[PDB]
Amino acid sequence: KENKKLLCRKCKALACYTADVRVIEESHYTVLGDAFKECFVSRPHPKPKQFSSFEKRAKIFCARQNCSHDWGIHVKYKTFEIPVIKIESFVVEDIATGVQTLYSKWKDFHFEKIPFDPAEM
Amino acid sequence: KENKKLLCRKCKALACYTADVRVIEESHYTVLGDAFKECFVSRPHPKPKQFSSFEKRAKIFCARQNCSHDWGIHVKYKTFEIPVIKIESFVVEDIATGVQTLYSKWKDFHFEKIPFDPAEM
RNA sequence: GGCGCGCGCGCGCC
RNA sequence: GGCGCGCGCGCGCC
Ligand SMILES: [Zn+2]
Ligand SMILES: [Zn+2]
Repeated sequence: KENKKLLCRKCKALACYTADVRVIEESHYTVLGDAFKECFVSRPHPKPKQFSSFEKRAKIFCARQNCSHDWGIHVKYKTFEIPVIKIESFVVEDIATGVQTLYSKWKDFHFEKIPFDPAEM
Repeated sequence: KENKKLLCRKCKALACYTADVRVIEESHYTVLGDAFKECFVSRPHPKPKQFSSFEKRAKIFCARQNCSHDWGIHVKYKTFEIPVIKIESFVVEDIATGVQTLYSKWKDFHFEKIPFDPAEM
């Protein structure tokens, strides 16, 4: 499907394109590349936890000046440390139309969901 | 689906039975008979209104003096002056067992919902 | 995160 | 009464 842009629900800054998105265990979403790294800052999770395949360690936020909108978490997965985002904190913008959409749950946003991959990393 | 007793949620007093209840226009619950009239007291309605075919004429409360728990309102439905109750002010007691259930909305409470019938007065 | 839920206050309509 | 919604707090498992 059409590649799309995820912008902070709050400031509207560009976070990533679904192109760089990956799915884990069909329900957890993360973003590839250092580029996405410069886009958020993480911070010690007040109530870390271990569930399924992760150790929820940090809480992440939009890395821009006066927004710091909670974008989700940062976790240890296998031997990787990675961000796991929640579609609710972003706005999906269609590239060829500008149309924007607010999703609350990932199941509702139907785009090409490529499973997370070790090889790539 | 059996006959249950309705009890004032706050003081536990007997208000009425489910066999006496009747549903007006699928959303409002009144009570037939004199017994139920010996159970509540009416008082001026703080801010009368007028929704659909009803007109708020008063607030009704549990009769037991030391209780006075709000049970709902009293309205004019067509040519009738009748009490309209909200299950949330009551405790539904199963007659055989004593088992009591707290509901906040009438839709969640499943029993034989006999419709208001003018013939019955 | 994902899933589900509880609570507090605010608003509108019939 | 009944229904729809907004904002914010918290809980559980996995
Ligand atoms: Zn932002
Ligand atoms: Zn009472």
